[PDB]
Amino acid sequence: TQFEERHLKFLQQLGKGNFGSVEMCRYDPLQDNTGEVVAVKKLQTEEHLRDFEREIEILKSLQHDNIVKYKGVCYSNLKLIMEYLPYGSLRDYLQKHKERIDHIKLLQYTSQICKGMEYLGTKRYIHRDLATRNILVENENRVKIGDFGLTKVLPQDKEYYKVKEPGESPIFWYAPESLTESKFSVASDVWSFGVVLYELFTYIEKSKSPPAEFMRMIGGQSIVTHLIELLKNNGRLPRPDGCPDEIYMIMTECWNNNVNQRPSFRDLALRVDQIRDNM
Amino acid sequence: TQFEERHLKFLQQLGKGNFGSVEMCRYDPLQDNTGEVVAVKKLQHSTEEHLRDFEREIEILKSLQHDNIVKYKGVCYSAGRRNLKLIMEYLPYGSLRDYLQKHKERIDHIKLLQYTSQICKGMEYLGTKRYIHRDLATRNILVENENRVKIGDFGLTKVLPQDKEYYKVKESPIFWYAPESLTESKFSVASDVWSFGVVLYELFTYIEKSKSPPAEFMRMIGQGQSIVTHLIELLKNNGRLPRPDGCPDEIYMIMTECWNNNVNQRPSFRDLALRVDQIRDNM
Ligand SMILES: Cc1cc(Nc2ncc(C)c(N3CC(O)(C4CC4)C3)n2)sn1
Ligand SMILES: Cc1cc(Nc2ncc(C)c(N3CC(O)(C4CC4)C3)n2)sn1
Repeated sequence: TQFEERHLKFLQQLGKGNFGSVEMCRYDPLQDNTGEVVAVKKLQTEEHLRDFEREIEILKSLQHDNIVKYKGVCYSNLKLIMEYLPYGSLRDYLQKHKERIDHIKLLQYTSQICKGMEYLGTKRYIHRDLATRNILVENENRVKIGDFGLTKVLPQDKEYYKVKEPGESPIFWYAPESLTESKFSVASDVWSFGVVLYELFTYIEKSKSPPAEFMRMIGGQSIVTHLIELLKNNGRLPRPDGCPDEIYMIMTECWNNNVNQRPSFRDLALRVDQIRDNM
Repeated sequence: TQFEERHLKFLQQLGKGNFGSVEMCRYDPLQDNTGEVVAVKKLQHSTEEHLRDFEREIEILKSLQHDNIVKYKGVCYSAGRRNLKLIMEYLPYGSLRDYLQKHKERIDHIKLLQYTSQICKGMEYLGTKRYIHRDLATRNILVENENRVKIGDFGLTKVLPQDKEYYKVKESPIFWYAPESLTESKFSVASDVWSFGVVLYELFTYIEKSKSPPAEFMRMIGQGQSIVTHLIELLKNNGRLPRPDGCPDEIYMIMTECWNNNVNQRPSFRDLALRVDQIRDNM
């Protein structure tokens, strides 16, 4: 399905980053306000352009209930057209609607994230950026992974990917081996999933955020250096208040220093599903 | 048991109020560091009027015999029967407020509901004596062990008149008070139930200071009038504390029913016990 620029009508900025923006647009070839609302990602380097071309093809290759839908591309620079999900990021949804979201609902979302991550796994894709800000809410009962800007394809013969990036990284979501050796794997995605579970069960309360807690535990060396040393000494995020024992246990296993001792996404889905039924 | 002052050995201050102090002492008649540790309540700078209230507080506690009520052990007079002290069992884990702040990472919703159940049973028992607590707050509940809490102070507790279901009191914990307590100083079993709703709120927020009843009410209040005036008006307009993060639906519903403006629409402590117990089993 082709998208002409001339019919792409700017409605609102959804987000602006470094090197990228996302906009709500109406695709309106009949110019009567009837056309479909879509999300449009675009660049705001040759290196960022390369990453974006690869990001488009990664998303185009994904078809899953819990992955934001690829719709197409729009050229003049390149724009990536996606389905618009009206409730926005899980991060913002949960801050807004937390008084109406119980533990059962959190475990529903958790399950769906695990299924999307399991599917990424089958393509040998490493997300690298698993955070509630990168998950989207389609409705009360469905979330989707909604950004693939850092996603890498494993080499054919290796279980990890080493990255040379000099930009800001979401370090308070990163596995120790990601921080020390820039090694990214399914196991570093599982570490990051543990931090997502933490975000959900703290209800995105600012005073309990991963950066708040890590900086409190840290107190002339970079924050990265202090964080590696703290994780090496088995410093961890604390149990969220009222977090069920089996959910805290899942988080602590995700945060094993040893990549090879972290759970599989298939196992996580099963264990989350069982906690949810048990409740 | 009579307790002689000469054998009561001060170990540590447990707490200090406007008119009172509580101390950990060893009762050591054998003066070999072997005697039993007890909690001792005394008046700070006694009036005759505070002394009268304290004598009534003593008789209230002496009349209570219940697994979830701190044990009365006896009284201690200074020389010449000048100064009354109330001797209680010492509960080593202290206030629920402090225990939960300390040990929250090891206390799940099941445990909170066990404590909640036990508070309801103590309150049901108070009810049968026609006693109104007036001060139901996690700072006034004590932790004997991981599986047992007790109501642990009766310093504001009143006996109902013979012919009425409320007592009218001629600083107060206003952020735990029922609207009719704030406007008319009317205290009843229903105003105790309102306060219990706030205890449930305290427990399910895990005593987090940014979510405390005073923090939330003051945020809702934002003013050329007393805080009490702003609070009455807020509660009249159905302002309420918000649902604690991850509070089960049926526990938030219990909280909201305890905070009905109409005294006659608030649940009974017998019903609250049943409902809390059932949520706990269902979990
Ligand atoms: C209120 C609201 C609605 C939004 N919808 C929407 N729909 C699709 C996408 C791809 C999208 N994005 C990508 C985004 O940068 C972050 C998830 C990664 C926001 N947002 S956003 N806010
Ligand atoms: C660490 C610790 C242990 C405590 N134990 C204890 N044992 C009995 C009583 C009566 C008591 N009190 C009365 C108190 O003023 C408030 C609850 C009403 C503390 N404390 S206290 N702290």
